[PDB]
Amino acid sequence: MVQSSVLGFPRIGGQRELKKITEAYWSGKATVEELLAKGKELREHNWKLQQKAGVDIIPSNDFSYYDQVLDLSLLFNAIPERYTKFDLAPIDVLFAMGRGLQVTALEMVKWFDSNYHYVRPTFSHSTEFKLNTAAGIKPVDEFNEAKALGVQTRPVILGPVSYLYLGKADKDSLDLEPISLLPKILPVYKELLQKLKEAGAEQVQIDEPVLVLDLPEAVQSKFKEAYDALVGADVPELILTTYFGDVRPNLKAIENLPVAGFHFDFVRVPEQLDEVASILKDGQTLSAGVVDGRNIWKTDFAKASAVVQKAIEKVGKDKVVVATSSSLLHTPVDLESETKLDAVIKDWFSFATQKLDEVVVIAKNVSGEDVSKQLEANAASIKARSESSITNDPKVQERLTTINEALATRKAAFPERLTEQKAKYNLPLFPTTTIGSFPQTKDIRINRNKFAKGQITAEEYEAFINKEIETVVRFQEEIGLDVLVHGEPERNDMVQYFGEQLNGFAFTTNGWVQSYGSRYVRPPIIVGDVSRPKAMTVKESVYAQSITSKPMKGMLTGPVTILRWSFPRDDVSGKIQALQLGLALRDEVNDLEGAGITVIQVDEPAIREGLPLRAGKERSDYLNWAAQSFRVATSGVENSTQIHSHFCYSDLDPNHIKALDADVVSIEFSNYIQEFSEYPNHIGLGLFDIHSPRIPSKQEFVSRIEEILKYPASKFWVNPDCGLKTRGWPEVKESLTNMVEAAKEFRAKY
Ligand SMILES: CN1c2c(nc(N)[nH]c2=O)NC[C@@H]1CNc1ccc(C(=O)N[C@@H](CCC(=O)O)C(=O)O)cc1
Ligand code: MET
Ligand SMILES: [Zn+2]
Repeated sequence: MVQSSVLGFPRIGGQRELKKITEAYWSGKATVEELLAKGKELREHNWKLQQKAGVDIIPSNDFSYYDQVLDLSLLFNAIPERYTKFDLAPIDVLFAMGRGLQVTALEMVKWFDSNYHYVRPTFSHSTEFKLNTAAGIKPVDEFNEAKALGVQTRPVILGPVSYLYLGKADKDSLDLEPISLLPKILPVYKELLQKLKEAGAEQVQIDEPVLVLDLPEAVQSKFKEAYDALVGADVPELILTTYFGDVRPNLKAIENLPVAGFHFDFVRVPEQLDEVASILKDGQTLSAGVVDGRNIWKTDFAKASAVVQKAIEKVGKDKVVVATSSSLLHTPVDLESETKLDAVIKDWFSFATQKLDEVVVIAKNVSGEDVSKQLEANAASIKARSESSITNDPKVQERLTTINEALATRKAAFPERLTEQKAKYNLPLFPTTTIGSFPQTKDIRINRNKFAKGQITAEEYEAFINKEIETVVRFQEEIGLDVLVHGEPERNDMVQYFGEQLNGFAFTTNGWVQSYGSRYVRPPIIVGDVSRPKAMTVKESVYAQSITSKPMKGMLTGPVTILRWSFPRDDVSGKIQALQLGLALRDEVNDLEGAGITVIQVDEPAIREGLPLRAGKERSDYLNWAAQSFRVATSGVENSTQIHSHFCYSDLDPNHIKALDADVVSIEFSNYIQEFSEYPNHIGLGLFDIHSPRIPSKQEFVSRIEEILKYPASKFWVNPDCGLKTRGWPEVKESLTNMVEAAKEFRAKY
């Protein structure tokens, strides 16, 4: 009979219990031991959930108070000195490294192309790798905890190659190649596996996801070295686990490994099956990832089963395992918590708890068990979705056909646009602006709330918001910034604010996923053809513009970001989703401009995140369609309308930037500048860091603009890295005057 397997379970709790206890711990409200007690409770409950569902292979060590990579960093001693001389207990060294100390946290990084973030493994020349008993041995201890409940588990750890390859050298050891520490770390993994074996762990899931990445040959040889060194009689069997993409270009690196088996992701790349199956040795098992670990759609049991059967056919039923494609970390906990969803819609979904039942049902179906009831219920749910008008919008379909060159091209090229814009706005050289969001007051939320419970009227809350915009615009004026923003006080998440106002979307009350730390998101879901029925942002920008003579930036989140930070449709391409969004946002841009908001900025903070993980056709089509969707949203406007675009990734492919043809591009950027020397359009290389205090001076700033001018001055805007939502009013006062005053100097040197 075919076994079922789960690669990881989200640990936040059905009621966000993990957030509340960890936050209460950090803020003094809860003891360390009450923190450990909620932990056990969460693990117990999640193990029990999986046992009761009937999952055969059940993970342990997937739990974490913060980040699983960090947990491994704590466990192997990759713990820089600075964190060590504050007498912090190791759990508190944990929290120091992740979320800093009144010392900066270690770097947060995007975990592949998910919207989960991990803590960078950081390594020095001095780093000595060892297990530490007295800190407890997390994977061993949690494996023992589950065994005592009568639940045998499979520890999950990130393998050595991936762990090293994703870490970076610390400041003090700049010249180090992390890959090179491989001899130094294998012994420690060995010893950990020895101790997991002693405890009674028979199998271990060893994550090597960097196999789905373009790897240098020199890095590929390291799998044979690493795994030759780990496998043995004194250790558990190893299931080398990959997810999120296609391992075929690295197939040679793993075709003669002494591991007991492999896992691959056949949701994201079903087509790799045949090749990866072909290299299985006698005895090695194949874990077939066929229940999506990253999206929330009810699995098609017939198609998933046919994927598993294709593997059975190549390899034999006793050597295949039905699996989630990745850890379920990236999905919400429990659909049954959703109180507001239409039952028709809810019938399309499965969250992490429902996905447990899916891998069990799928395993049974391919085992030969009659599960024809479930298959029929499932087939009925799938058939209903693919017919619903909630997904069939004939107007949007027709509008898609109208997409062409003209529709993604401005009426004139930038040099001609600049003339009409200099006349219309007559901005001074070194124009000063900001990215959109400012610090926010307590009256805000209470006012939002009162209007939500019906306490104040729409024509009470609308005035509370305009006063807050008025406060924000008045401040900028006296400060003397040239192009202004409204502060975004009417706004929640920069995506949900748009999703709620767009057809084709649904929202959850409890669909929470961990983004980083104790900090969670509740992404919108795209269920169908998207359109914009009416004005989303116009009223607030029209009000801010009516109160001042200065040009007011309207403010949009771009189509790629709305797509990437939502759960997408899996029955249509990302691309098609992005272009529907481009067209809906086009209507918004047009209404904005129509209302006299003729400066408009578009934020695409998720452009890099959606980048296909391998270079190739998929990567360059993405850049073409990512750019194309942006241009479809912004190209209907007059030559005197000024289009801005903001980015948070500093290493953003210059050519993608040029491909947008924004009048102005603002980019986080505290050489490369030269790529734009002969590109006409204007650019504000973000001159300073939005994520900390320390208000820089005239010459802090000043040195910058000369150092950047070492790029022509006719094209330079002065602005920070991002919005200031994450800061306070005092530190914002000076920064911005110091910023402006700095600009005024150059400006008044011509
Ligand atoms: C700008 N970022 C961002 C994103 N993804 C989304 N969807 N939204 C974002 O703002 N990815 C990159 C980064 C992630 N950072 C964050 C930062 C804060 C919160 C946050 O404010 N979380 C709150 C609840 C949010 C709410 O109530 O709407 C929390 O306390 O968990 C989420 C993600
Ligand atoms: C995260 S991108 C910038 C978004 C928005 N304009 C802000 O200033 O907050
Ligand atoms: Zn930004």
